[PDB]
Amino acid sequence: EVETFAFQAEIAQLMSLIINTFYSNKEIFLRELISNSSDALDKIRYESLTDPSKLDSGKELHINLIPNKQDRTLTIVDTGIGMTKADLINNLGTIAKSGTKAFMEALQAGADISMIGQFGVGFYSAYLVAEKVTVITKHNDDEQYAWESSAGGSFTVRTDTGEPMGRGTKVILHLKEDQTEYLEERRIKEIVKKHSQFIGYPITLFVE
Ligand SMILES: CC(C)c1cc(-c2noc(NC(=O)C3CC3)c2-c2ccc(CN3CCOCC3)cc2)c(O)cc1O
Repeated sequence: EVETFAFQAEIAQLMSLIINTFYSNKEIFLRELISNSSDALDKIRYESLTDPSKLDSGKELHINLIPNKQDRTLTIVDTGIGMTKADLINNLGTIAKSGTKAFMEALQAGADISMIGQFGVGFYSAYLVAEKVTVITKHNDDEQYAWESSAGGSFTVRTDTGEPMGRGTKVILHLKEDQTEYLEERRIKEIVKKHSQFIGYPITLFVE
């Protein structure tokens, strides 16, 4: 059973802007996703300070970057707190309506797309490079779910029957045909070094 939902209008508008605006500095998507993973990792770590059993679903806190040139996907995996079904539906655990409004207002005033993270909606920068994004997630005591959208105003949510994750979130970027540079080891390394040097969890770049 797959449920299909409409994005709030403001979010659909932001996604369209991201997809259709000319902007060459697309590499910022990766910093935003790694930042999100870091925040989710902070949260499970904090909760584990008073309830160690929350780590029964996995003690290692890290981020993996997995390029697949055959499938044309870049996958970012973390072992953070994970999202519930409600989190996914409610704009991936974010106050995206108010964030997206302010961001589009700032862009009107002369801000640039790279500042998206300041408005709490950095996730949507994924659409700079991806034609479709799948988010697979698992929170303690809830089921594993898959969220997916190719923009166009809607997203789906379903119970995921793929490889079980202990706990955390996997973001699978199905890259646009002209954005395969983000599957190359040296390019990814460059971006991580430039934008994510002070992330406090191990980031492992898989090779093929
Ligand atoms: C799909 C995006 C949004 C995403 C979410 C999570 C995640 N898993 O559990 C979570 N649940 C959370 O509560 C974690 C934040 C602690 C999150 C999460 C949700 C929203 C944000 C965006 N923030 C939200 C607030 O404003 C700044 C950006 C970051 C991570 C993640 O680990 C990686 C990601 O790329």
